[PDB]
Amino acid sequence: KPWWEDEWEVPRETLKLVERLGAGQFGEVWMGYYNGHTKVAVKSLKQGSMSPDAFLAEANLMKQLQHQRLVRLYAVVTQEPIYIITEYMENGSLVDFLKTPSGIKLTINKLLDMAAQIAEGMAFIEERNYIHRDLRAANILVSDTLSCKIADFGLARLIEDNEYTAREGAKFPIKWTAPEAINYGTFTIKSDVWSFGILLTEIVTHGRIPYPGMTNPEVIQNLERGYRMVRPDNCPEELYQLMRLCWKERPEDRPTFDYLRSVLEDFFTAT
Ligand SMILES: COc1cc(Nc2nc(N[C@@H]3CCCC[C@@H]3N)n3nc(-c4cccc(O)c4)nc3c2C(N)=O)cc(OC)c1
Repeated sequence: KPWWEDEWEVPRETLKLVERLGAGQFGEVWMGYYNGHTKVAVKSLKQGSMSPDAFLAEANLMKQLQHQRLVRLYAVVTQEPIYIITEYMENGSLVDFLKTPSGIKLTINKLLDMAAQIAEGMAFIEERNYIHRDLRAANILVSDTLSCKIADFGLARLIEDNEYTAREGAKFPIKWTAPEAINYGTFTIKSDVWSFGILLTEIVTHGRIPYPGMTNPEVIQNLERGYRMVRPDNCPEELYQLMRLCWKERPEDRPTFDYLRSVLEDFFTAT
């Protein structure tokens, strides 16, 4: 649909960039206001750093993935500089939040609460036949009411035939990414389920890097022996055995996200 008919297209005048939250190779992320009053986040594409089509493809995918537990597309500005405008999350990234004075005070109960919110969001993506491919606490955003939403759909894909295969020269964080995806470039909703397992260690350890003390190839060697991540400090055994389910050798043996959600809601109301 063309910009002059696109319901998501907004005039650049409607936007006011106030505070810069982040800067990178491909652009910036700002806190701003839309029409004066509505706090928004504005993702800024650095002219030349990457194709506008590639940049905008994320927005188009978000048009299709609307849910309360997913960070919502607000608008676009499709003339340079290109903007993707989104729902603003006041407490920022989960990995950061968990380290603040407030994050630090969270009881294990509230931790399992958030973990369930994240699983509920992924359960939506699962039913829509999408995958995320970058599921990790840095890509979970937290709201002013200590609410969690999925974000960063740059790598997300619609899955026609069960499986997305990437180029054999493509790279992924080895600690968050399922063996089959690292090894064969084959991604599935069950690959996200594996990432979810890792994300759980990040929650219970308040944002610590997974596999304490291990390099990437040590992590690969161990997994192949049949070992999984060592029990994190202060991790309920129930939660750890749930991470274990997420890390099963065969993708199809890994639980669904709806299952993971129901289980986490039980742990939550038990504590
Ligand atoms: C400084 O960290 C704060 C961030 C935020 N808020 C946000 N930060 C980010 N990116 C950050 C990059 C560097 C630090 C880590 C963050 N992730 N994204 N990024 C998005 C976003 C991601 C992918 C696609 C898209 O369209 C938007 N939305 C957001 C977003 C939001 N929707 O509010 C709020 C704060 O207040 C206390 C502190």
